[PDB]
Amino acid sequence: KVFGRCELAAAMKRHGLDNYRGYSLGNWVCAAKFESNFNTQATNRNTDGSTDYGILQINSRWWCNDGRTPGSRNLCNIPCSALLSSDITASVNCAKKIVSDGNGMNAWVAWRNRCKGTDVQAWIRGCRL
Ligand SMILES: [Cl-]
Ligand SMILES: [Cl-]
Ligand code: NA
Repeated sequence: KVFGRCELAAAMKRHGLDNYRGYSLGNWVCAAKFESNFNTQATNRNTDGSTDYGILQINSRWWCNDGRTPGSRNLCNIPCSALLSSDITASVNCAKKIVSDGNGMNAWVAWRNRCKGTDVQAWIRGCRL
C-alpha cells in the first residue's frame, strides 16, 4: 500500500505516534516519506547483508527476523514480512521500541538527514486529524 500523506498521518495518530517520546506527528510522516515514499512494501538491502522493511524501513540486523541475517537479533519479535502489511500496526509497535532505546529518531538516517531541524509540521498541514 502507498499511503496518502494525510491518510498516513491519520493512521499514525490513531496508533499513538503523535507526541510519542516527544516526537510530534510531522516527524513520523517526514521519516516515512523519505524512508519508503509512504510505500508499505518498500525493502532495501544493506551492505552488511541485513534488509530494511516497510514504511519505516526497520532493519533485520536488530528488529525483526527474515531468516537470512545471520547473527542478527529480533527485538520486536516479529517476522520482517509483517512490516510490509497494509496494516501499519506492526511497524508502529516496533518503531515505538526503536525510538525508546535511547537514540530517539536518530535511528532513522533519513530522519536525521532530511527531517531533523526542519519545520516538520509542514507534513501534517491541511490534514483532518
Ligand atoms: Cl508536527
Ligand atoms: Cl539520508
Ligand atoms: Na533479525
